[PDB]
Amino acid sequence: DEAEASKFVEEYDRTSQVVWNEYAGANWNYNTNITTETSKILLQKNMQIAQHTLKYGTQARKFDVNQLQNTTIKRIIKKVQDLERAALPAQELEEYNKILLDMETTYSVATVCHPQGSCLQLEPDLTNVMATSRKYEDLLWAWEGWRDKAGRAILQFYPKYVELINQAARLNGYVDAGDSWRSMYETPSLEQDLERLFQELQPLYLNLHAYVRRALHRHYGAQHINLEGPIPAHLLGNMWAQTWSNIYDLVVPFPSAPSMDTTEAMLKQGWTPRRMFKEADDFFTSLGLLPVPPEFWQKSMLEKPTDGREVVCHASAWDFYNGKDFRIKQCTTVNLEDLVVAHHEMGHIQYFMQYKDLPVALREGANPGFHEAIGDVLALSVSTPKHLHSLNLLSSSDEHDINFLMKMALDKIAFIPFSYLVDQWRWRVFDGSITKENYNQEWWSLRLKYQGLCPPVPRTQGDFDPGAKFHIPSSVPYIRYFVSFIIQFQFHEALCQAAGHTGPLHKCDIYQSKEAGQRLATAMKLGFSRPWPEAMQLITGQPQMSASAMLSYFKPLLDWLRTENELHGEKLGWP
Ligand SMILES: *[C@@H]1O[C@H](CO[C@@H]2O[C@@H](C)[C@@H](O)[C@@H](O)[C@@H]2O)[C@@H](O[C@@H]2O[C@H](CO)[C@@H](O[C@@H]3O[C@H](CO)[C@@H](O)[C@H](O[C@H]4O[C@H](CO)[C@@H](O)[C@H](O)[C@@H]4O)[C@@H]3O)[C@H](O)[C@H]2NC(C)=O)[C@H](O)[C@H]1NC(C)=O
Ligand SMILES: C[C@H](N[C@@H](CCc1ccccc1)C(=O)O)C(=O)N1[C@H](C(=O)O)C[C@@H]2CCC[C@@H]21
Ligand SMILES: *[C@@H]1O[C@H](CO)[C@@H](O)[C@H](O)[C@H]1NC(C)=O
Ligand SMILES: [Cl-]
Ligand SMILES: [Cl-]
Ligand SMILES: [Zn+2]
Repeated sequence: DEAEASKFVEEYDRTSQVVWNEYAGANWNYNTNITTETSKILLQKNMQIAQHTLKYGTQARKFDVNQLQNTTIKRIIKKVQDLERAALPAQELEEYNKILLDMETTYSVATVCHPQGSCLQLEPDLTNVMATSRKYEDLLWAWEGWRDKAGRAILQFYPKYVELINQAARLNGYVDAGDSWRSMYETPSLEQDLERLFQELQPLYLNLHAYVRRALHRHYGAQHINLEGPIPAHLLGNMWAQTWSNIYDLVVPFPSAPSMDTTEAMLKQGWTPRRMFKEADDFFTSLGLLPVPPEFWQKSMLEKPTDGREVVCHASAWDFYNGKDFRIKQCTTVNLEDLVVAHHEMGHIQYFMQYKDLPVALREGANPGFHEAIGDVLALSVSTPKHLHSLNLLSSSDEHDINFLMKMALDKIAFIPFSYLVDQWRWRVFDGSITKENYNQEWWSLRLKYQGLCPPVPRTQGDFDPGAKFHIPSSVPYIRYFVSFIIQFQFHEALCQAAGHTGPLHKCDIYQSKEAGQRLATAMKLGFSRPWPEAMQLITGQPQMSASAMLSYFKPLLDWLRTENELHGEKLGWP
C-alpha cells in the first residue's frame, strides 16, 4: 500500500518532468512569437499534457489518502488528484483552451489608434503616455482607448470562460473556481485574515489618497478634482492607477530638496535591459543566493523584439521543469520602474532554482504570495537612496527621508486597495453573485469603495474594464499580490534584523548579507512541502501574516501625512 503509493509518485515525477518541459517550450514559443503555427502546436501540447494529467490524476484518485502514512507522499497524491482543466470533457476542454488563448492573444495585440495617425501598443507606448503626460485630455484618450480596444474585446469570451473554469473546479471537488484558487493558501480563515490586514492599512492609504488628491487639485484644477470625492482614475501615472510613483513630481513633500530622476540617470549612463538583470543577479549572489545559469542569458527575451515578431510583452518568469532551463520574458524599458520589475522576476527565477530538486508537485511557493515577494524584498533595498547612489543613479536630511518614503508609498501603499479588490470582484463573479449584466458596475463599485477612484468617462453598455487588466484575460489569480505586499515588509524587517541593521527600517540595505540570504534560501528550499506558516517562521521567527512591519516602515510618513492633511483641513475618504 505505502509502497504502491511511493512507486506512483516516482512515476508521476519522472513522466511529468518530460511532459511539462514540452508544454513549457510550446507555451514559450507562442508567447515569444505569436503566429498561427506556434498557436497550433501549443493547442496540441495542450492535449498532450491533459492526457498525462488525466492518466495520473485518475490513478491518484484511486488512493485513499486517509490510509497513507507518509505525509510527503500523502500531500503529493492529494495534489495530483486535482486535474484542473483536464477534468473537463474533451469538447469543453478544447473550447476552454481556445478561449484562454483567444483572450490572452486579444489582450496582447490590442492597439489604440489616432484617426489617420499612428497606433499605440500598451507596452511601451500607452504605458509611457500614462506615466509622462500631464494633460487631462491626453491621459483620457489613452485610458479610455485602452478600455475600448482591450476591455470591450474580452467581453465576448468572459461568460463562457467563467462557465468552463467553474465547471472544471466543480469536477475537482470545489464549489467554484474562486474556492479552488483560495485553496492554494490552505488557510480556512484566509478571507477574514486578509480583510483584517486591509483594515490595518486604511489610515495610511486614506491619508496618502487625501494628500495626492490635494496635489492633483493643484495641477489639474479645482473644476476637475473634488476635494471630498474620489480621484479620477486616469491621473495617477499608471493605466490601472494601481501604483502612483510616476506622479511623484506632482506630489513631492520637500521640493527644495535636491533630487535626481532615477530614470533620467539610467539613460544618461547607458543602462540597458541586460545591465538591469545583471544588477539583480549581483544582488542575489551578494546574499549567497544562486546565480542564474549561462543558459538564462542565452535563452531569455529581455527586450521587445524589433524583428517583426509579435509577442506577449507582459513580464513573466518561466520554469521549464528540467532543473537547468529558467528564463524571463519581458519587454524591458530602461527606467527605475522596470528595474524593480526585473528584480521581481528574478525572484521568481531564484525560487525555481531553490526548489528544483523537490518532486515537481511540490515545486511551488509556500503559498503564491511567497513566490511574488522574494524579488520585491531585494528591490526594497535597491530603491534606497544609499543604494541608488552606489549604482551612480543618485548624487547623494529629514526632507530627503520623507521624500523617499513618499516615493515608496506611492508604489507600495497605493497598491494595497487595488491588489485587494481584483479577486474580491472575481470571487463574486465565480460564485455567481455578479452576473454578466453587472460585471462592470460591480468593478467600479469596488474601485470606488476600496481605492476611492472614479471613471473619468461614464461607462456604458458593453464596457468590460476588467478585461483591460492583463491578469483577467490571462486567468492569473491576483490575491497573491496583496499577500506579497504585506509579507515583503515582514521579510525585509526580519532580514534587516538578521543583517544587524539598527535604526529606522526604511534605511535598511541588506546588500551582501549572507545572514539574510540564508534565511531566504532555507524557506525557498521548502517549496510547497510544508504548510506556509513554517516558511513564515523560518524567515521571520513567527508564523503569522502581519501588517506591523509595513506600518513600522512607513510610520514617519504616516505622522508627516497626518500633520500635513490636518494643516490643510482635508476630509479623509469620499462618499
Ligand atoms: C516520507 O517520504 C519522503 C519522500 O521520500 C522520497 O520520495 C519517495 C517517493 C521515495 O522515492 C523515497 O525513497 C524518497 O526518499 C521522505 O523524505 C525524504 O527523506 C530523505 C531522508 O531519508 C531525504 O534525503 C536527503 O537527500 C539529500 C539530497 O539527495 C541528501 O543530500 C540528504 O543527506 C544529507 O545528509 C547526510 C546525512 O547522512 C549527510 O551526509 C549530508 O549532509 C547529506 O547531503 C538526505 O539523504 C529526502 O530529501 C526527502 N525527500 C523529500 C522529497 O522530502 C521522508 O523521509 C518520509 N518520511 C518518513 C517518516 O519516513
Ligand atoms: C509584471 C508582473 N507580471 C506577473 C506575470 C504573472 C503570470 C502568471 C502566469 C502566467 C503569465 C503571467 C508576475 O511576474 O507576477 C505583474 O503583473 N506584477 C503585478 C502587476 O503589475 O499587476 C504587480 C507585481 C509587483 C511587481 C510586478 C508584479
Ligand atoms: C516564429 O514562428 C514562425 C512560425 O512557426 C517560425 O517559422 C519563425 O522562425 C519564428 N520566429 C522566431 C524568431 O523564432
Ligand atoms: Cl479600470
Ligand atoms: Cl493567489
Ligand atoms: Zn510575479
